[PDB]
Amino acid sequence: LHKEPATLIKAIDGDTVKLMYKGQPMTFRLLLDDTPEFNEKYGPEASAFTKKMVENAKKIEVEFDKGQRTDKYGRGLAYIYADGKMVNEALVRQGLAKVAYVYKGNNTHEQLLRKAEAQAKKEKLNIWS
Ligand SMILES: Cc1cn([C@H]2C[C@H](OP(=O)(O)O)[C@@H](COP(=O)(O)O)O2)c(=O)[nH]c1=O
Ligand SMILES: [Ca+2]
Repeated sequence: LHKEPATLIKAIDGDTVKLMYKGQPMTFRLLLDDTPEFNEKYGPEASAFTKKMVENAKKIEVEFDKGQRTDKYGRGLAYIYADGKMVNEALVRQGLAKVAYVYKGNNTHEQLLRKAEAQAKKEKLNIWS
């Protein structure tokens, strides 16, 4: 896979963010994550964690996987990096997202994320407390 440039337009919630990609505004949904909705437990914390990660970054990048690049709602489906750190992985490692929505072709980082989930669960972090 390859990392491509983007810039932050606005944080939205734990697993969606609005970025400018190839000069166009797009909402991205983070591959392989399911954060709780803002109105659910750990929802606000997940939104806050992603917001801090993308707002503080000097450089955002998006990385598409091998499969579909947009979902049925027109959201971009990618791995998002903030100063080289993958937000998709970080949310899982901190117990603020579950690994979810693992569809064939878009699962390059599946094993990396499941290893993070196992550690978050062992630590009884957040969702796993
Ligand atoms: C993460 C992701 C979600 N989706 C679709 C499936 C779900 O459809 P439904 O809306 O019919 O439940 C929805 C979940 O996203 P959210 O967790 O943002 O609600 O987005 C994909 O199709 N591909 C994906 O990789
Ligand atoms: Ca969600």
